[PDB]
Parts: sequence; C-alpha cells; structure tokens
Amino acid sequence: DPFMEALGLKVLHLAPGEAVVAGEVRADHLNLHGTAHGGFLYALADSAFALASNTRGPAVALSCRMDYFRPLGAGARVEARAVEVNLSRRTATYRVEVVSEGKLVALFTGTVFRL
Amino acid sequence: DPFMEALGLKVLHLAPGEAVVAGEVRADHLNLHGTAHGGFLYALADSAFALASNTRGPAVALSCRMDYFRPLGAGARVEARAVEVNLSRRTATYRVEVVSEGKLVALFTGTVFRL
Amino acid sequence: RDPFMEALGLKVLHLAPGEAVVAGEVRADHLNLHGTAHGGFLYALADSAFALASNTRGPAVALSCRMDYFRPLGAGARVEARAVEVNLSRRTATYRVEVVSEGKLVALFTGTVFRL
Amino acid sequence: RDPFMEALGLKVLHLAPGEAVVAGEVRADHLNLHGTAHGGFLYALADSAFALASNTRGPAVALSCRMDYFRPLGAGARVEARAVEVNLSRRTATYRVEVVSEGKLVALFTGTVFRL
Ligand SMILES: [Cl-]
Ligand SMILES: [Mg+2]
Repeated sequence: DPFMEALGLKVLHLAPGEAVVAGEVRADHLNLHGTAHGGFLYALADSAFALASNTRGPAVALSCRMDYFRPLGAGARVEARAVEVNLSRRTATYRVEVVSEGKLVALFTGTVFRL
Repeated sequence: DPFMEALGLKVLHLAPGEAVVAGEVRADHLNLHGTAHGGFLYALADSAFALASNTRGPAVALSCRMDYFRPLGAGARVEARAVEVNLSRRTATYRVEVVSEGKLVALFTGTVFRL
Repeated sequence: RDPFMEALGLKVLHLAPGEAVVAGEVRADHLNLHGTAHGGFLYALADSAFALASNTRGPAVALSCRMDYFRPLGAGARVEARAVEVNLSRRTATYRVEVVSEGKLVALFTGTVFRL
Repeated sequence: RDPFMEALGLKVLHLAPGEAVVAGEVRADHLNLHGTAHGGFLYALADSAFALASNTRGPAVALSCRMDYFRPLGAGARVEARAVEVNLSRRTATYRVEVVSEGKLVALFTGTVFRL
C-alpha cells in the first residue's frame, strides 16, 4: 500500500476480521501547532480499518468517524487495532482503537460497502 | 504545516471562518487497490477544516465524520472547501466539501473545541 | 403516515425530489431532565425528514447517521428539520438535515442510506 | 425520571460510574412506515443510556453522536442499550452504546459530551 509506506506504517497483526497497524509520529506528520496532524492519526486508523475489512473480501469505505482524545507529540509511537463490530452481506462495520503509551488516544468507527 | 507540505497540499483560499485546500492524488497517495487512499482525502479535508477553524482562534478537533462518494484515480485534482456551520463560545463545527471535476466526491463534518 | 412521527406530533410540510421539511413542537413529553428538548426528539425529527427525502429516490434503509447539537431548545418551541440531498449513487445516498427554530440552527444531521 | 424516556416506555436497568443499561420494548407507536422499529426510537434508546452514563461523571451536554444501524427490529421486540465509557477528559467524554435484542447487535451508537 503506497500511502501506508509513505507514512512509515507497518502491519503488526492481520487475521480474519482484524488488523493492527503501527506508526511513529515523524517530523513530516506534524501540524503547524507542533502535534500529530489529525490526518496522520486518521490515516493510521483508516489503514487498519481497510486491512481488517478486506480480509472479508473487496470492500470500499462509505462513512467513518474519528474521535480525538489527546494531542500527540513528535516521536509518539501509535498503534491502531481494528475489530469487527458487524458483518452483513452488503456492509460491515469496524471499531479501530488508536493507542499510545497504553492509553486510548483516538477512536475510529467505520462502515464499508462490500463489493 | 509539515504534514500538508509532505502531501503536496496548497492553501488556495483563506478568510475568517473559511479555507480551501487543494492537492493532487500522487503515486504515494494510492492504496493497495490503486485508488486514492481514504487517509489522503481525509487529510485534505481535515487540513481545510483545521485552517478554517483556527481563523477564529486556537482550536482542537474533537470529532470528525468523512463520507466517501466516488473512488479517485491517480492524478486526480482535488479541492476541499471548508465552511463554518456553527460558531459557539467553546466549540465550532465545519462542513468541508471535497470536489473533483466539479462534483462532490466526499463530505467531511467536524467539530472543534475552542481553547 | 409514520406511526412514530404521528406519536411525536410531527408533520410533513414539504416534500420534493431529494428534499423534505418536517415540522413539530417541543411538547411536555419531549423534554429531558434538564427541561429542554431531549436529544432523541431532535434526532427523531431530523431522521424523519431524512427518511422522507431519501425515499423520494426509491426504497432505502439508513446505514449511518451523525447528529451535531448546537443549541438547547425550550418547551413549546416550534422546530423544523430541513433535509437536502448531498449525494445520490447507485447503491447509496447521503443527506444533510438542518434543525432550525426561530431562525437559529439548533442541530445538524448527516445521514447515509443503502438503496434497496 | 426523564419525560421523553417515560413517554417511550424506557426503563433504567443498570447505572454505575461510567456505564448504564436502558431497556424498552418496540411498541406500536415506535414503528416506521415499513412496520419496523423507527430509527429515531432506537436512537432515543441509545441516547438515553448515553446521557445517564455520561451524567455519572458530572453535568454534561451532548455535542456529537453517531448511530450505525445493522438490523431491523420488529414490533414487540425487547431491546436494550448498553453504554460504556471510552474516554473521560477534563472538558469532554466519549461513550459507546450497543443496542441489543435477543442477543443480536441491532445498532452501535458513539457519542461525545462537553463537560459542564
Ligand atoms: Cl459520525
Ligand atoms: Mg406518546
């Protein structure tokens, strides 16, 4: 996955209906304020979401929600754990927990359309 | 903004409560499927959202929603237009329309906490 | 008419392709412990307009909806939910619904349906 | 008790710090045109558990909520909304609420409040 590679993300776990993607907040991932850009954290969660959902077959994202809990500084190590919440014939929903230093720093919820 | 720069995003419009950010889907923005990664489109919308909201003062994102309408191929030119929906003393909400070839390809809705 | 809509006293004020306006009043049985309009009532109002607007394109079922609350509403307030189409695809569609009262935007609803 | 909750026949089954369980039955006045539980009723149920769970930490007001629908529910179905705390910060808090009936997950609600 080109975008994952460009952001330095690595797949740490993969299994039917689940996936864990990890990354570090690099200098090129910061916002003008000096903390991890919301787009980087979302990209991380979205990547785990994409991998987990696709273990069930071709699927395209329809709607996703991202809830931010704590700002992250440069160098922060982050892991996104995707878990299957619902699996229907035409759609599926996943929860992705973004964790750093053993605490939940963001929560992602997404639904895909199964091709 | 480091992340914006790293993704090749440019600010095309900026004004009180609004902003337009543009970008092109590069080779490093594609997913394993060959289309624009959901994280890239979100990063674009989130950047416009961040710029528009901060014209009102320091603000941090709390919750954001991204609705995807059409897959984008490599080279697609995309623009994210942020508009202020609500401005309260402690929070504010923005709508960000992601457009390509004159059509809405994604819709972003986000709320910030005003510092 | 829709049973739940009727029970809540909601009326369809306008309905056209891709759009709908539903109106209601915050009644005593729509209040929360605080004495203001319950979040569920405002959502029910928005959801009703959403359902009507989306159905103009053919049968559909709601998949995901977001409700953003901006202002509290008091008992007796007359409120409207104005739904407009944001996107119409072959298998899904998305709508924006503004909840307004006395010219003020009370809440914003965003929803996507799966087209049957 | 909460007026809107009462009007919908909802009962508080469990309440502890950061969590709550609200129960109800899909009544005739909770149905949509299709004859299934109206999306607004299921949201009202989830929102009620959300409000109760969040209030255990002190006064708060809902800011943004998401409702994801998975299965339709028929008239007469007994349903529960189970709220759990996902995050508690100084100014905001977030909860996950599962709507379940007959052991099946009917919907998923995610909500964030602003702490007063
Ligand atoms: Cl959402
Ligand atoms: Mg009644």
